[PDB]
Amino acid sequence: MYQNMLVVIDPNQDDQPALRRAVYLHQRIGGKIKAFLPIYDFSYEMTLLSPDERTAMRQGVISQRTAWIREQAKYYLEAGVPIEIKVVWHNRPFEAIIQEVIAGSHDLVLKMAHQHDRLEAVIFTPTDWHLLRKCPSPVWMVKDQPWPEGGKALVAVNLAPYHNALNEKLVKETLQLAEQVNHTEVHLVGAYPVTPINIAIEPSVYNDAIRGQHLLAMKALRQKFSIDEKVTHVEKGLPEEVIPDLAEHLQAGIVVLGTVAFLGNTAEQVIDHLRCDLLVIKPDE
Amino acid sequence: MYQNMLVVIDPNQDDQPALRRAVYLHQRIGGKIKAFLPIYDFSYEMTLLSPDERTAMRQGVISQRTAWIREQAKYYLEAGVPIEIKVVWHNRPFEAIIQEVIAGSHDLVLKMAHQHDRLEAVIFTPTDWHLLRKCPSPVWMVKDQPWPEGGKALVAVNLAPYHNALNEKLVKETLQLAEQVNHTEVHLVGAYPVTPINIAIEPSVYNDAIRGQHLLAMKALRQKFSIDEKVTHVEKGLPEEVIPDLAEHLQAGIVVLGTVAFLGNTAEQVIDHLRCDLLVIKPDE
Ligand SMILES: OC[C@H]1O[C@H](O)[C@H](O)[C@@H](O)[C@@H]1O
Ligand SMILES: OC[C@H]1O[C@H](O)[C@H](O)[C@@H](O)[C@@H]1O
Ligand SMILES: OC[C@H]1O[C@H](O)[C@H](O)[C@@H](O)[C@@H]1O
Ligand SMILES: [Zn+2]
Ligand SMILES: [Zn+2]
Repeated sequence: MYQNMLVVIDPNQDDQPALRRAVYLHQRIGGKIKAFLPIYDFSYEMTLLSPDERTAMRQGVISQRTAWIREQAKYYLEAGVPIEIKVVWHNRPFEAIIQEVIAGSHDLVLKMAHQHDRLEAVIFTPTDWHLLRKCPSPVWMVKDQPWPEGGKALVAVNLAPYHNALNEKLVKETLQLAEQVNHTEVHLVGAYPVTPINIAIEPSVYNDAIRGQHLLAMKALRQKFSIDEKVTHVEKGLPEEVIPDLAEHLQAGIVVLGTVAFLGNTAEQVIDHLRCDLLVIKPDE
Repeated sequence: MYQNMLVVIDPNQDDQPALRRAVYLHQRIGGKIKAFLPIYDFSYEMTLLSPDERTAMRQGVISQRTAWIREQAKYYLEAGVPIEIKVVWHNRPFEAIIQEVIAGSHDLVLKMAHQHDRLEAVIFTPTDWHLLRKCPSPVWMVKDQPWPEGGKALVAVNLAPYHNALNEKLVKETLQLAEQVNHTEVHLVGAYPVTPINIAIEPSVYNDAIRGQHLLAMKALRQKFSIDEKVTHVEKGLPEEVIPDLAEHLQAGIVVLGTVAFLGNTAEQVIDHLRCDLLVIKPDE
């Protein structure tokens, strides 16, 4: 399922929700965990310091963070969770992270994103954005607030040629995971656009007809996988509207998106409006 | 100076601060203005509509927006400001925009960014980010709040090999513009990092010494251009700290940044914290 998870350690605080998520997963689906932290002190480049001194600072930071990470993780290690700690020196974390993924062939990246308030959107940093856009493996952004009780997984699917295969991957992988992880109920959503009242003046047959195709496309899919109709949703509106309203209404613990350095308009507009975890999945091909 | 400006029309509202900025500029530095608006209605792809109907909708939206833009801009046209209106059909605005730039060899892109409240950061959309990262020409993000009275231009410069040339371009271009535009006073800032109290335990000689180099580097530069020392700043801290504190303290109307799809850490971290216009300049080479 995901046997090789990379958790990106957040240097700015002791608690590591991304690691906590990784352990939660491990104990249910197996798989190894690399707890990975790239750091730097720019003062590492400022003929102002000795060569020896540059080294002692660089080596001293590696050792200290490693022990700190091990302190955070002690219970998980003593519990016998297979966690490898890698702190590395690198000035560009997202590049560091993506090179680690490729080197260690990681099949999942987990990284914390902060939500300051329950009313608001999860804050995605620039690093987060570079990951989401560019990281080859799937990327799971782990909101630092509690998982809603009985929270659902919501998968956005595209309903309007080979987009068929991408949709299939997305639903396949989400289902195999939700089923080995506490049987989280999985829902599907497709939003269809209704023509702005503005564009109109250039026919509400449009409405029923488009609603028609999408329902057909949803069913075909639902059924390639024996999904219940009741967990499948076909909605009028902008994706960035529909998906987070439906997330709130469903108490979705996570939203799962598949991609088109650019995720496609749906994903770009949506991601900035999420109030729960995000999982981004790119076509492996 | 900038003889070929592209203003990205914001479809979501009537008032166009980016165009208003473009006119403001024109009447002081000359140059032509293309008022550019890419649009689409996804319903344009949904065998659900006639070929004729797809066209009538597509052609009808082009014509209507064109007249709307002309309505917004009437006073500027009647005033005799040289404004070409281009509305085009394209599903990816940032791609549309960047292709227009290359096609029309635009030397400046202006586009509005919204600040919801004076206390907060200007909201950069995903499109804004793609532009800032990828658009070949300079990109001027025009905050939709008033320009501070006597507002200054603040230029971030790098102070720690060929970074010399990039710095030079940045200061040259900002100065030639501020001087033909109302003589906006230009300031320079370089921030130097102080080693976290945390990294320490692995010498406040560091402090004075690093402060030293940067002052030397600042002066060399200031003086390649006969800049007053009093408008030049060398500060301890994170760039994302120093630059917006100094912006607030200075009443800087705009912050000018030069780049390293990635602007370099300084620019990435800073941009998300700005409370004023932004101008991004990439090495032409
Ligand atoms: O949204 C404001 C954010 O800005 C700062 O980085 C704060 O330290 C963080 O707690 C907060 O959520
Ligand atoms: O979508 C592009 C994103 O790039 C940046 O990293 C910003 O953190 C965010 O405001 C923006 O939305
Ligand atoms: O920050 C919240 C923003 O969200 C919405 O897009 C609002 O319409 C805009 O007025 C506001 O500034
Ligand atoms: Zn917070
Ligand atoms: Zn607002």
